[PDB]
Amino acid sequence: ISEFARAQLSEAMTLASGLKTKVSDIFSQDGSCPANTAATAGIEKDTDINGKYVAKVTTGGTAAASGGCTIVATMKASDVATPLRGKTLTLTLGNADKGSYTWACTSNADNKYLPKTCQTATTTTP
Amino acid sequence: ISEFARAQLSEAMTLASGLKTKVSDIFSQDGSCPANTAATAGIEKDTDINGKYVAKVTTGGTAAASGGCTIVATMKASDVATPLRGKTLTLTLGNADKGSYTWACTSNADNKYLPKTCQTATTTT
Repeated sequence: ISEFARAQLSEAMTLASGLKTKVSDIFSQDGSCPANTAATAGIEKDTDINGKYVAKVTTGGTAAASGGCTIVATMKASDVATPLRGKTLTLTLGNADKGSYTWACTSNADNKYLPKTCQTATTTTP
Repeated sequence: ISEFARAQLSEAMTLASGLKTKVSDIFSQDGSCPANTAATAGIEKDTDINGKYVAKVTTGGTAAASGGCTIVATMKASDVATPLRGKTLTLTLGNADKGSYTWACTSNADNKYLPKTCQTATTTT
């Protein structure tokens, strides 16, 4: 299991996490979710938010009383571990109508490469 | 003002008014004013009482002989006329010691966006 692959996803988490306050501020001020396909007040264009392994970081999502805004990092399509190429890592705002805002992490990459708090759970059924 | 601004404030009035019976029933049965920061018996959570233009409707206030319970509608922070964004419209219970419940309307919006019954009065001194 590649620890190099794990670190690449860690970069995506860090870059996505860097937008949490800016996105939460807009949600709390305006009750809306900012979208940065182009630069928008206070947030750079998604493709201008990048790293060594991350192509873009896109804010979006659908607003609900509980939150709903998303920050999605998309991995580069080369010079990245093959199972991560083009994959995404998503932070989603929640809890906004109950208590302190939360940011849940999910991803379409395999759990083996993800931080524990970003992994899905698989169970048997009856 | 515009028909749209009127419709927006009117939604607040309508949503707040939909809680009058429930609030007044609790004041009369329990003796205290219900608070719906969380859902409470008879009343939804404030943020679950919403509309096209209205973000939440909160019951509260301090009991007095004549009532005193409040129903406060908060306007959304977007998709509403700019001067109404985030403003509140308050209905306050009165006359409870005398007869039929009355509900006086106040607001923290500019008077020009409010119907006469909800407006403040300014005079020289």
